[PDB]
Amino acid sequence: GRVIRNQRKGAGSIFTSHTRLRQGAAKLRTLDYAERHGYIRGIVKQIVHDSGRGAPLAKVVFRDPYKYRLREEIFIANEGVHTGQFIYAGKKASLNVGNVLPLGSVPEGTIVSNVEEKPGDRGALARASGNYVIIIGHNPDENKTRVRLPSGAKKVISSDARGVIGVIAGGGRVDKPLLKAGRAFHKYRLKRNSWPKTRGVAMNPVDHPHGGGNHQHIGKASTISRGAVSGQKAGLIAARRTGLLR
RNA sequence: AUGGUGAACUAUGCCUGAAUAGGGUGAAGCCAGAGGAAACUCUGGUGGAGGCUCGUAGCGGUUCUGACGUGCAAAUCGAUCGUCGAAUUUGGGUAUAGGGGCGAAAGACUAAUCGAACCAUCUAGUAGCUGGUUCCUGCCGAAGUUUCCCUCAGGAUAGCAGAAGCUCGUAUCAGUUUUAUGAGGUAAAGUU
RNA sequence: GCCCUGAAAAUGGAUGGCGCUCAAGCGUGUUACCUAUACUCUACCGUCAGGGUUGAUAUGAUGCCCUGACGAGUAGGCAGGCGUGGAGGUCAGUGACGAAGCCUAGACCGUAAGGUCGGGUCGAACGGCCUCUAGUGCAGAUCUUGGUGGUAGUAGCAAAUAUUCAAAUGAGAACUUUGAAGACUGAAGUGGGGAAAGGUUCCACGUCAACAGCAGUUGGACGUGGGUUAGUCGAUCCUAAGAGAUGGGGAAGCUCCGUUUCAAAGGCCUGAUUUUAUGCAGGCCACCAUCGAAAGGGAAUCCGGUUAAGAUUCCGGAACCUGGAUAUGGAUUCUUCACGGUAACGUAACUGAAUGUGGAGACGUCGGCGCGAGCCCUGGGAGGAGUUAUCUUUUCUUCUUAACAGCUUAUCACCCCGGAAUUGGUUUAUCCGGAGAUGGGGUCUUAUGGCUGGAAGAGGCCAGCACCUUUGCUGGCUCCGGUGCGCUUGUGACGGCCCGUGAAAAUCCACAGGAAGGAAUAGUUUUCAUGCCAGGUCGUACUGAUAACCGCAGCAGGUCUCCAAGGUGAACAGCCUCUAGUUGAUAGAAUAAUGUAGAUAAGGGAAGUCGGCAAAAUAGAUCCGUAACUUCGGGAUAAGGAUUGGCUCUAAGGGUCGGGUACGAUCAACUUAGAACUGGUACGGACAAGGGGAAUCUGACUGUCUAAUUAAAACAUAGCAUUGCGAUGGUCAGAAAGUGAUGUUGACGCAAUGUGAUUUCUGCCCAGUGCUCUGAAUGUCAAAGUGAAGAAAUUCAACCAAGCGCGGGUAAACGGCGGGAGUAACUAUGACUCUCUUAAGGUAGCCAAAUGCCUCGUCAUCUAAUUAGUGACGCGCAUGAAUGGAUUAACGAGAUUCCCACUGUCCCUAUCUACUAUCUAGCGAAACCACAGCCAAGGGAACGGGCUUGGCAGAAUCAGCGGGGAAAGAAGACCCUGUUGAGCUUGACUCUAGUUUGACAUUGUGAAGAGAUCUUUACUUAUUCAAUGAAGCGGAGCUGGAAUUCAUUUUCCACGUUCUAGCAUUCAAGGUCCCAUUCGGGGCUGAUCCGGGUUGAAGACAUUGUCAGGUGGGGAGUUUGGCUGGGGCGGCACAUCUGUUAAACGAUAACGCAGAUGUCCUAAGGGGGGCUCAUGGAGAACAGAAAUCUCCAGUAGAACAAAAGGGUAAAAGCCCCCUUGAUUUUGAUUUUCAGUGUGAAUACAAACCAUGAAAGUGUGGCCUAUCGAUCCUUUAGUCCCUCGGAAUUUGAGGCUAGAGGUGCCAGAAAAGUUACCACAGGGAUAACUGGCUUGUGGCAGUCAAGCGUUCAUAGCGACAUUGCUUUUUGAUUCUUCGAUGUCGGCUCUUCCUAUCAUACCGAAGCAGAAUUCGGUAAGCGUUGGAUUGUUCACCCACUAAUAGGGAACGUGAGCUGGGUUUAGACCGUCGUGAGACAGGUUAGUUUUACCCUACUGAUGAAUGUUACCGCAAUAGUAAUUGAACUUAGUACGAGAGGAACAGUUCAUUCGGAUAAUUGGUUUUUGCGGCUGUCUGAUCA
Repeated sequence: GRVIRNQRKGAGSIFTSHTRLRQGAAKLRTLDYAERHGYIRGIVKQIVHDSGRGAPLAKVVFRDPYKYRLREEIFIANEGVHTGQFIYAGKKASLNVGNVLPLGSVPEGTIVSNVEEKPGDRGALARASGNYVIIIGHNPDENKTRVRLPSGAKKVISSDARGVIGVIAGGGRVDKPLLKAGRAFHKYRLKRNSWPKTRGVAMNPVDHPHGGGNHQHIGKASTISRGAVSGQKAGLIAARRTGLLR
């Protein structure tokens, strides 16, 4: 047979990311003395649009502790920040939108975003627009914290893991019908070559497992085992249930 | 099967450039007037939006089932037609290479090659199948049948045939009758 | 007996032909005669057999002779010879006095292959014989290479409008050169330049062999030369998307990863030196190769002139940049590092290191608005040219101003003053103001414009003088203005759009900071001026295409880009012109057919056709007017109507401008509306330029795709929904990896799918298959470990993960949605109860729908007529719900139906225009070809050009033509075979990458808790992950203080920064103390101390390696029987048995017929004994049609395991009694047969046994069937053989005899599929024509049982029998698969008769009229349509009639392409799937004639020359049918009704002409009219 279309994204030739207009990797600040023993203040210089992403970025400019200069970094902008805002970062900072605190330093029921999985990864969870995690509880001994991931999963992380207060800007984005194949063309030119999607039904027995036949139909179950093997996997993969919800 | 060569055509993404008369329709936004309690609705303007529309260059390639069909042309020529501001058109740079690539999907495209490219070797690949097989004359001269075979377009085996002769030569034979003596159960007859 | 009738088939026509009649016919008899390769006799050749002959003194003993007989021959075999290239010998061979070779209707020998000689050409080598050896003999192979024919002086050299006269050159001119004309490209060019590419094509001179598909004096050719000049233009430099070293890391390795990565990765700024230069000095800065753009970024150049060919490069002049050196003037300095203005900021200058920050480089698109530049238009003036018959203050042309430099200028931005309601300012576009608007006054940038310098001395245009030359010289003028919705490009300020916000870097500058360095008897500054020196390397020519590039080429194709004049007009459309450029494409004469491209048609108006295909009609603008429907956006140019030229006028729309603190004037526009007049009613006058409407199927839309047969209803899309995934991850890659894509990512994300906008809904089903599980059990489970037995190998027994097993969920997962029953007031409908299927029974909806076989469904409507269309109906072969179901406005080069308008599609053709064809000069192929080219019939491979019999036939040809040459194109794509393949699918057979588990190793330290090992959990240092220019870890401290003190602190928290877009750097200021004060340096602290674990997470688990189970079409390799009246299904004729087919020994076939076999039996085997069966008759309680008992008769009518046939009576049967011969060793024989195997049997022998008194009998079944190799496993036997250095015990291997199985039965281990297909072949074999048969089909006789008022034959025929038919359907499989082009229609010719009409006849139960049946008869006719691809059919209307057929089911180098029948796509059923179809639907490349004949037309040599007038052999032959008036309301007739011969006037179909008239046509461009444009207008 042939090598199918999803097996063909691994070698990553024309499928790589379209990286040109991107302002940079949006991260939080390296974890250092000043931030874990106290706070350090920047100001947000301009909040700007990043290509390929859905949410704006902010550029806050800190002062390097050990050398005379400025250093400016790329934060995914929480909703409500504004240029000219002081952004405080560190253990002793205060609870306000945009300030990055450790999670142990905030009461339960606090709404933070761009939170870290492990301390010093410079952010992981809830970076898409409109997302947030809630802090639902603490474990002050063998220090952990109980947070609610934007999907609704409940994860338990370290209490030295930082996160920035508030909701990520760009909420409401998918409320608007996209309305034409052109606007979906301008969406994925800045992301990657995924589009448009030929139904595996509509291709030949070589192109796909769903291909062939004098009618268009799958012919065998569209749910595939998690223990399937490379290229067998197309369709709903290792689903526990299927079909419209009620 | 192995080891090599190709994105100058074409496929799709990226980088950086360039290219596109004139018309029709007249969306938000905005201005004056008219009505009325109101929310608002009605008239005249203003503006100039859209994968809107007619149509040139451009890109295509619907119909004639036209011309041509040892052509101008291994895909062209004429009339007609689709679209013509965006999922557009295109130059160069660039990335993806053969059981791979790329595909808005036709098994399409990948240098006139694509249901597995191109080039050399393994390779004088294998063929129970088609075609061919080169001078004379003399003596002899068949077979399409038995048995067995994944045997039925083929082989082994026996038969028919040629050649080499060998021991011998009055002689045992014979696609024949006669006498003698068995077996038969078809034709007629109606058990013989 | 003969003859006739019965007796009819298609090109013309065959006793073989002519022809034959007291035969040349038929039946028979006697004779004569003809002639085969056979017969007889003879000669000769060879073959075979039988014999004769060895004596010197010859030449053969493979020899000579004698005698006889015999002679076909493919595949095949053998014997004997001929020929070729080399080797050994010999002829002391031949030969320049001519070897070899070649040509030779010259000669000789040989049966032949071949040999010998003569003559001619020719020039250096070569033969005969006894032998050796081999790349040794050609007619084919769609054979290889090479050469050449016929075709043929033929096909053609026809797009892009087009040429002509003269002169010059020359040997030669349609083509070269100049002039003169005529045209064209028309500035989106046929111009003026470049990019890629070429490479010298550029230019000059010479030359014309070849090339330029004609010519050539010309050339992009040929020979010889010459030509490309740079500090500024490019490259070079920078980076983009990417490529790629180093360090490291994999890899047997070629090499791979990665690009700042686990790295000790480097050279600077000057202070310290005045032994000398650079030691030592503090500080720094961590970006850490390189490559990557002639279109992006970027230091700087312009004008004029110049060459045969180069120029932003050379010349002359005028500038500028960069790198470097220093000198002069100015400026500054005593207030050491300038002043002014309130401010915006100003200026000739006017210090500045490390370090840091900011700007530039630096960016999308569209829309209008403003301002510029060039172009366009245009008035006054100064010149030159063209027109002037007349008019024209006229028409055309020259009046130009570079880089650079200095000075002034403007939107936007900004400052000051003042402080706004009575809110004002304000843009085309409504934004602005107490966060300070309008107003008054200023700053600023300088794209841009303005004046001055460049710079008039240049350039241009005029005139005037000299003159082989060289040529100059000489004057003049080179000026002042207007306008815009104009066009092109630049720019600025605004606006729109995005789930799209639209590069990087080198490079340069500014600012912050304050390192340092320097005024006073004098010290700086190269960012002010001026001056000085150097500016390298490679590119530079020319085309950029209807001949310089690529397409084999001098190819109508392909190929990125700039500039862009006037008119018409909306216009960069079309048409026409100015500047520049060509005039190249073979030509000349004629005007046949058929063509190709372009026009027109009387009347009708799709009647043509699969179908309105194709053409026509419409068209621009202005005013009037617009429907259903709709998602309210549209539909809409809906549909439809009215005007439009010319001239002369009227009206409305703008500007600049002066008013002491209402009006006047002038300038300049293309816009609209109105009114009179005007004419052959013409006016978007040419050009350019929608046809429209009522519905249906289908996809929402824009968009995309099979380049070169499909543009679609297919793919895509938005929208909808589902699924995995929280990074120690989801999906994927890699051979590996210190490895990679999504990811510069984080659920509003990434990945995997299915549906397809909107509206409206998405029913029931979890049994199957699949996926999943917070679920549970004690089933199965490998490796390791474990326990036992053994001397050990080893055997076994338990235990075990994951996986399956179990149970749960799951349908917008794959998918399914039946059967059997009941039950509502005539029949009947059937809401419901009941239950059988390992699940549920098709819900809403929709339908003969693209899904409905039957089927041309039934009903209505459309139409004169409808297999079409639409509306309804629905037990729907086989509709139906994200397999998505219904409905839908707008859209569509999609499929279909109807209507209006229009038409040559048609009736029904005709005419016309250019280019061909045709003829001529030059040039000049190819396809194809066995040999060829006249027919009829026959036979024959079943359709001959040749053969046999006839007809016939006269040189040589020209243009047409499409009948034939089963014409050419291609070792049939269809079907089938081969032990040939490939693509794809699966639960096929055999494995595999990956993944999920267990064990051992990495792997150390030790605690808890359950189980007779496991679950927790600690340790850190291995191992793993993560971050950072490895900065603030761990421990103790001091200060407060939450704290609340039960002795005193028991303990944790703390411990410099939160109104604000300011600022944070130099060992740190301060504080203190040192050193030898000397300017400054070294300490401590400021800033607590100790350990140098860089900081977090994880941790003996992950990971890693090696084994092990499981999972694994994601992938690989392979297979997917045989015979067969094609193949498939079935069957077993595949191993067997009986009867028959079988024709009296045996043998004998078919998918012939009737059946059977894969078992059954310790007796049904073996021996022995006694007895008699089936059945009938006659008797006996219950007792019956039969129980049981008894006697007779009883040849087998019973039984004998089973199929059938044989066999059997004191038995072979029935019943008893005893027994295991159904045993052991092995050889011979028969049967099927090779006299092999297996199976079954026969007869003995050697033992040992059963039975019987005994003879005897028995080696399974009374007889004919009931069965199996090698290899492997196993058992018995002897207790034998071997384990090979010698022994013992296990183990293993042998010999002999059994079993376990191959049914495809002489014995592989094996699923589909192809409509994407492939190869080698097959007419050994299908579909398709033909051939034969005729079952049928369809047609014609014979007897007449019988219908008909009686009446068998007016008119029939049943029962049946006898025939014919090749337009039925079949059967066979003879020709064709190295191809006979397949349906139907259109077109056109011809033949048959089986007569539909017409002619003439016979008949009736015929009065007439009418009709009917037959007779001769094929002369002549036979139609227009609706529905359908339709043949067929059936309807409508006409007709005298609307008969049946043949000709390769006539006819595709004649058409068409509707149908079947590829590849694309949709549906229904079916299959797990790829895929399949008694199917429906849509889209789909139709090649060649010039050859030979034939046909149709056209010439023609020889008939002594030549002319005119004829004859007529043979051939062809044509007219047709109807109606009206009359006869006549007569005849016949009660009447109703109602004819005919003759005569006459017109008509239908056909045919031949012809053109007076009518019509069509029009290049008479004959005359007139009209448009745009050009010639200056009138005119032409």
